[PDB]
Amino acid sequence: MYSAHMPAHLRCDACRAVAYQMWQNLAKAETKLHTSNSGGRRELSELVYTDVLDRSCSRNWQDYGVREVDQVKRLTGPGLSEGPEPSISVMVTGGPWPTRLSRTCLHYLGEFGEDQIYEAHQQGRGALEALLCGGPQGACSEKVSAT
Repeated sequence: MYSAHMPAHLRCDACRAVAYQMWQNLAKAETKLHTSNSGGRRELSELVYTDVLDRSCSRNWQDYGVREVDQVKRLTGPGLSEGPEPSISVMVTGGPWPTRLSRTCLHYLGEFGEDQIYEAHQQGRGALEALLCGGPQGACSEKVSAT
């Protein structure tokens, strides 16, 4: 409970949480600023998408928490369920989790860059998640790379 790092089994969940909140914050800014709809997209200027992304990591992360599911700890919250869940779940929020999620969020900005993240956002929520979390070495990779 003392580490500021995200536990290893939770890195995929954390990555999906970050991708979801980056997408939400950019979409809300496109709406708030009445961004023009040209060519099927609403495109923020570079200063604005950079500011929105950089500040998204400073959000209140009290909507994410840790629960036990089939005897293993998992992180959940907005965006991490494909639909509503049939059964109640009890999760613990706060404590170390906001510091851990904000750290993960800020490090993804530096790893991929705001320009590249915004371009993936324009292709959709799924493309943003694929950029940050997918492919042979992402936190959500489904490939057992040969070693």
